[PDB]
Amino acid sequence: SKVSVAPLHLESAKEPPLNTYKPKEPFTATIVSVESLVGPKAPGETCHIVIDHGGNVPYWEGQSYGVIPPGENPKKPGAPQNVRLYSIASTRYGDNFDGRTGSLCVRRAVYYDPETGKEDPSKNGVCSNFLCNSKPGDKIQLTGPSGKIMLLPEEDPNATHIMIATGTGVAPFRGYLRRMFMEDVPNYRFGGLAWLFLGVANSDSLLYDEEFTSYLKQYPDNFRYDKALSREQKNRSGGKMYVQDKIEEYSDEIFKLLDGGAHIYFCGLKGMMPGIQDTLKKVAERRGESWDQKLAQLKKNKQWHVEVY
Ligand SMILES: Cc1cc2nc3c(=O)[nH]c(=O)nc-3n(C[C@H](O)[C@H](O)[C@H](O)COP(=O)(O)OP(=O)(O)OC[C@H]3O[C@@H](n4cnc5c(N)ncnc54)[C@H](O)[C@@H]3O)c2cc1C
Repeated sequence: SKVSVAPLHLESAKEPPLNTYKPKEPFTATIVSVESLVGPKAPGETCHIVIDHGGNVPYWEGQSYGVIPPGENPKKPGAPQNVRLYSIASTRYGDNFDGRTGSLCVRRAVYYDPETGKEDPSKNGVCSNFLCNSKPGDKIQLTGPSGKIMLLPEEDPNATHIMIATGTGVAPFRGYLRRMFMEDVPNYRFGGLAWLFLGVANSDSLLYDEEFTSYLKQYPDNFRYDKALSREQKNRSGGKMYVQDKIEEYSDEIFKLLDGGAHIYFCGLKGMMPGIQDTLKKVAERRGESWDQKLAQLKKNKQWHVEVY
């Protein structure tokens, strides 16, 4: 049974909030918790950050928060750092089910000399390390929310949603899936098919795996979940197993769902897309279809949702 969430007045707004806080006057939020999401064999750290916004910075699932890390802009003396955007990984109610917190899924950007491996603090990512280094009680300059590309289409509560993530691109889908399956939201009762595909480097790099696996047991007729591990698995051609390769294992089912009106979403680092497009083109060709024409139709019908970075 679904978890009680409050306050239900978060369902009343008819439009998503946008730019509630702007960079010149951010909202000063407070860190609740920071935890690593990954095990010792992961190539780098990805963290889950819970942020208390006090109900002052509400959002809809699929939106992003901006964070302004501390310090001066190196390219602009006397001026703050540029905003960095992070897909919100929580529902509008947040991980405490109270409408006061939101969560981020943050990959630490670390520099290594391509020959020696030697680090250099001046070359680390500023905001990602700032966030993953944070501790309860620390203050965060929050902006936004922003973005509409990844809003969840709720007009059809029995729609099909095919969610394609790599790494931190899982973030919006954690929010979608909690709203679909975990939370007691009386005005959104999902009875369609949600299908999550997740590509990461290895088993230790999985993100929220226990949560997603539990949906298989709770909603076996409404949720599917497939994973790819690039460094621990190979595709049928004997390249590294990427999220495009798991899609190909379900070629027929996927194309049938798209033809029936399914939404398909892509999120994560933009390098994921070339290989996905290559696979989809080849799958279409094997079926005797033109991927160009299919993609044009999916775009025209508003079924195709991409937020990569
Ligand atoms: C819509 C959207 C959603 C996003 N969602 C997420 C998300 O959920 N999770 C997430 O982790 N990220 C996400 N991102 C990316 C995020 O916004 C940041 O770009 C990212 O976290 C890195 O920012 P940073 O401040 O750490 O790096 P920056 O300080 O901006 O540095 C960028 C890169 O340059 C490198 N670098 C800096 N100086 C040098 C140098 N001299 N030589 C070589 N390399 C150098 C850094 O190591 C880093 O790898 C999203 C982006 C967008 C647009």
